[PDB]
Amino acid sequence: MEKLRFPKDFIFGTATAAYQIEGAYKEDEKGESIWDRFSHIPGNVAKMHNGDIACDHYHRYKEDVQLLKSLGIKSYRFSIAWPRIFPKGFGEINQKGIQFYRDLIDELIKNDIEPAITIYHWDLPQKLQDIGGWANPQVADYYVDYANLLFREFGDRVKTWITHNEPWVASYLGYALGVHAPGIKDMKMALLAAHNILLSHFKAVKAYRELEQDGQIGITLNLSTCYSNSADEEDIAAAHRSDGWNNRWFLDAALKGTYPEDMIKIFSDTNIMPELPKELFTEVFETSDFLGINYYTRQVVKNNSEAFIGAESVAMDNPKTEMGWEIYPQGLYDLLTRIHRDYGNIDLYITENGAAFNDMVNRDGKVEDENRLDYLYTHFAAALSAIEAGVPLKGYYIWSFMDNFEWAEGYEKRFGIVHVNYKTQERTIKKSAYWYKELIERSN
Repeated sequence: MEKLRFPKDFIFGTATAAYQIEGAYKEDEKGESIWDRFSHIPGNVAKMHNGDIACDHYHRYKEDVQLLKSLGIKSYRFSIAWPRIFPKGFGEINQKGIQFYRDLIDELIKNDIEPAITIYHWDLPQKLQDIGGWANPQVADYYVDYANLLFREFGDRVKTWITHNEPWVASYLGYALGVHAPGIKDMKMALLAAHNILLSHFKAVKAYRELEQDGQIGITLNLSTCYSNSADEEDIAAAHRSDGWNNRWFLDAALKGTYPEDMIKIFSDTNIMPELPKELFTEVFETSDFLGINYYTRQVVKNNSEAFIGAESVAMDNPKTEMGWEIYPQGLYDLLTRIHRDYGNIDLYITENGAAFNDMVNRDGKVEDENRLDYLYTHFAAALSAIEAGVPLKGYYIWSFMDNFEWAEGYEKRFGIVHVNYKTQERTIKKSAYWYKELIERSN
């Protein structure tokens, strides 16, 4: 296969989240988060794994920054842990927490790396969950105050802001399926949580615009192209319903300021739609500067009148990752072109794309992750083709910089381009990272 080359202004990065890599879960007066709570209760996370220590990045950040530099990576997406800054969610600011992020940001900049900051990446202070979490609109108000502080402290030096990571996952897995923190199992509440999360996004965007900083702000959505299992009208409609939940609910909300009417009807007819304020987003909608896309796989769907939204995913006979997710680079091309087709010319960033594989250090000290390299080659190829088709794709962040705590899956699923030995904390750059360094260099 021919070597891939992107335009010189394309942004190449890698991404992480605070809970997944930082550790130091109780240091410097950091408050308890919902993930600290969830992972400390048995039955929630595989093998009782937790983020207490994770990759110890809170301590090792200087060397981890040098790892990025050594790969020629010039953009780095990370999250700021709300409870390091406001241990109780609001009120008294924790200076040690702000100082950690100031030092990290200064370290990145000194080393020619542009920070992209995710403001909320699932680590709600537990004190806020004690008052309802995202079901309570008061928590959205506290979020904006927290965002305002970050803009004030860092906005002079940070030019890309992501308000929320994967609000669909946060609401659906956290409040409907009970598989992520806070572990609630109530779809009606999840839809309310999703509403308040979107409200907090638009309000943070509104606040950001007043500052006239040199930067851009947007949301990151997990998105998964849906295909019908057959050509029967039945199955095609089922795929469009799954698309409605997976993709359109948040796409329409974030990009048009409305929820898709077909899905409202479905949720209403099954009595899972919450009573939401009458105005919805009619008075608060704010256009983002970009849309962040987290893409990993597709869904193939058949009709099942007894299933949630009458849709059932079909397990496909194709190569798949250690998550069980089908490797389907065509889905990424299809998604990028679809977003440009349906929502017009808004700048796009792939804020996450990557794969979990069973990686390990070999007899020569190397981590030869050919499966990930090949995965990345095909997905970057699809992204490049979308660019050729005119999609305004401006950058691409690999998930993840290093192997980390994969939420309810624990440490068992390795997404890094850098291997982490959890017993010794040794980092070992994987083959895929070296391939990435060459891609970035070639494109520069």
